[PDB]
Amino acid sequence: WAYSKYYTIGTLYVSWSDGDGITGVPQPGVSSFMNVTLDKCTKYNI
Amino acid sequence: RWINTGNCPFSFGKVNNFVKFGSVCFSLCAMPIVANWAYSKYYTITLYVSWSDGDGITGVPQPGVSSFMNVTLDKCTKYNI
Repeated sequence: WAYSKYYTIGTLYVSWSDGDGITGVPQPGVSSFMNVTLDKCTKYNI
Repeated sequence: RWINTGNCPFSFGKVNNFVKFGSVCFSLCAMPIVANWAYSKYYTITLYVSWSDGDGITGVPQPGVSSFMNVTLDKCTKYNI
């Protein structure tokens, strides 16, 4: 409230293993996307 | 011949020395309690808190609109200004 009071209305707990096979994706059966732009300075996740 | 700070980012008691938080709540960080036999055996018998940093609540050593100024000049003070 008003950056003046805080109330922990609950808690979410996460457990995680390191490794792969789970990744974030910006959107939800084969073949990778590869949107690549040349010449423009570009943030990448290659 | 019979309150360790543990992992908390502050020590109990000392919290009365004008430390500030954004919020804090208590339940029964790890603030273990121990009883000791002649410093020779130790048995725990635990406090927990949650906090958010910031300001709005302050620990004070002793206790509605005004403010005082306990000031002491020309001598080596421990100030908290």
